[PDB]
Amino acid sequence: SMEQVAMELRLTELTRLLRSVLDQLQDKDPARIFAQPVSLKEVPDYLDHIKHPMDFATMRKRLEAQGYKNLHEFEEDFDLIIDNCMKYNARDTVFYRAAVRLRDQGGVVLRQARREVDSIGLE
Repeated sequence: SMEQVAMELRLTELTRLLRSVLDQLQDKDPARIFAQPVSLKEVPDYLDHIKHPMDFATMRKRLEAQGYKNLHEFEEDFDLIIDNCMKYNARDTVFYRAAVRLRDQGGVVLRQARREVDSIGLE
Protein backbone atom coordinates (compact mmCIF):
# COMPACT_ATOMS: atom_id res chain seq x y z
CA SER A 1 0.00 0.00 0.00
CA MET A 2 0.95 3.67 -0.35
CA GLU A 3 0.55 4.22 3.40
CA GLN A 4 3.07 1.44 4.12
CA VAL A 5 5.56 3.09 1.75
CA ALA A 6 5.12 6.49 3.42
CA MET A 7 5.83 4.90 6.82
CA GLU A 8 8.92 3.22 5.43
CA LEU A 9 10.14 6.55 4.06
CA ARG A 10 9.72 8.09 7.51
CA LEU A 11 11.67 5.22 9.06
CA THR A 12 14.37 5.65 6.41
CA GLU A 13 14.49 9.37 7.17
CA LEU A 14 14.75 8.66 10.91
CA THR A 15 17.56 6.20 10.24
CA ARG A 16 19.39 8.89 8.26
CA LEU A 17 19.12 11.35 11.16
CA LEU A 18 20.18 8.72 13.74
CA ARG A 19 23.20 7.80 11.62
CA SER A 20 24.31 11.43 11.89
CA VAL A 21 23.59 11.44 15.64
CA LEU A 22 25.58 8.21 16.05
CA ASP A 23 28.54 9.70 14.19
CA GLN A 24 28.45 12.82 16.34
CA LEU A 25 28.24 10.80 19.56
CA GLN A 26 31.11 8.52 18.58
CA ASP A 27 33.31 11.56 17.93
CA LYS A 28 33.01 12.28 21.65
CA ASP A 29 34.84 8.97 22.25
CA PRO A 30 38.16 9.62 20.50
CA ALA A 31 39.86 6.95 22.63
CA ARG A 32 37.42 4.44 21.04
CA ILE A 33 36.69 2.87 24.42
CA PHE A 34 33.07 2.22 23.41
CA ALA A 35 33.65 1.29 19.75
CA GLN A 36 33.38 -2.51 20.05
CA PRO A 37 31.69 -4.99 22.40
CA VAL A 38 33.59 -5.91 25.54
CA SER A 39 35.57 -9.08 24.77
CA LEU A 40 34.47 -12.11 26.78
CA LYS A 41 37.90 -13.58 26.11
CA GLU A 42 39.61 -10.66 27.83
CA VAL A 43 36.85 -10.09 30.41
CA PRO A 44 35.47 -13.60 31.03
CA ASP A 45 33.17 -12.62 33.92
CA TYR A 46 31.55 -9.66 32.13
CA LEU A 47 28.08 -11.20 31.71
CA ASP A 48 27.90 -12.00 35.43
CA HIS A 49 28.02 -8.24 35.97
CA ILE A 50 26.36 -6.69 32.95
CA LYS A 51 23.12 -8.23 31.67
CA HIS A 52 22.73 -6.17 28.51
CA PRO A 53 26.09 -5.25 26.93
CA MET A 54 26.14 -2.48 24.33
CA ASP A 55 28.65 -0.65 22.14
CA PHE A 56 28.78 1.63 19.08
CA ALA A 57 29.37 -1.18 16.57
CA THR A 58 26.34 -3.10 17.81
CA MET A 59 24.21 0.08 17.63
CA ARG A 60 25.37 0.72 14.08
CA LYS A 61 24.36 -2.81 13.05
CA ARG A 62 20.84 -2.32 14.40
CA LEU A 63 20.70 1.13 12.82
CA GLU A 64 21.51 -0.07 9.31
CA ALA A 65 18.82 -2.73 9.64
CA GLN A 66 16.46 0.19 10.39
CA GLY A 67 15.95 -1.38 13.82
CA TYR A 68 15.37 1.86 15.74
CA LYS A 69 11.68 2.83 15.41
CA ASN A 70 12.04 6.06 17.38
CA LEU A 71 14.65 8.21 19.13
CA HIS A 72 13.82 6.76 22.55
CA GLU A 73 14.97 3.28 21.48
CA PHE A 74 18.24 4.72 20.17
CA GLU A 75 18.80 6.66 23.39
CA GLU A 76 18.14 3.53 25.46
CA ASP A 77 21.05 1.80 23.76
CA PHE A 78 23.34 4.83 24.14
CA ASP A 79 22.47 4.99 27.83
CA LEU A 80 23.38 1.28 28.11
CA ILE A 81 26.89 1.98 26.84
CA ILE A 82 27.41 4.64 29.51
CA ASP A 83 25.59 2.96 32.37
CA ASN A 84 27.23 -0.46 31.88
CA CYS A 85 30.65 1.14 31.99
CA MET A 86 29.93 3.17 35.10
CA LYS A 87 28.84 0.04 36.97
CA TYR A 88 31.62 -2.36 35.93
CA ASN A 89 34.43 0.16 36.30
CA ALA A 90 35.34 2.16 39.40
CA ARG A 91 35.28 5.98 39.60
CA ASP A 92 39.06 6.31 39.49
CA THR A 93 39.44 4.55 36.13
CA VAL A 94 40.00 5.89 32.63
CA PHE A 95 36.98 3.82 31.54
CA TYR A 96 34.52 5.35 34.01
CA ARG A 97 35.78 8.85 33.34
CA ALA A 98 35.46 8.35 29.59
CA ALA A 99 31.81 7.39 30.10
CA VAL A 100 31.10 10.52 32.16
CA ARG A 101 32.59 12.70 29.43
CA LEU A 102 30.64 10.88 26.71
CA ARG A 103 27.40 11.28 28.66
CA ASP A 104 27.96 15.00 29.26
CA GLN A 105 28.98 15.82 25.69
CA GLY A 106 26.41 13.49 24.17
CA GLY A 107 23.65 15.29 26.06
CA VAL A 108 24.14 18.35 23.88
CA VAL A 109 23.74 16.30 20.70
CA LEU A 110 20.69 14.37 21.88
CA ARG A 111 18.97 17.55 23.06
CA GLN A 112 18.84 19.00 19.54
CA ALA A 113 18.21 15.58 17.95
CA ARG A 114 14.98 15.37 19.96
CA ARG A 115 13.93 18.79 18.69
CA GLU A 116 14.66 17.71 15.09
CA VAL A 117 12.74 14.43 15.32
CA ASP A 118 9.73 16.29 16.72
CA SER A 119 9.98 19.24 14.32
CA ILE A 120 10.45 17.23 11.12
CA GLY A 121 7.99 14.68 12.51
CA LEU A 122 9.86 11.40 12.14
CA GLU A 123 7.99 9.52 14.88
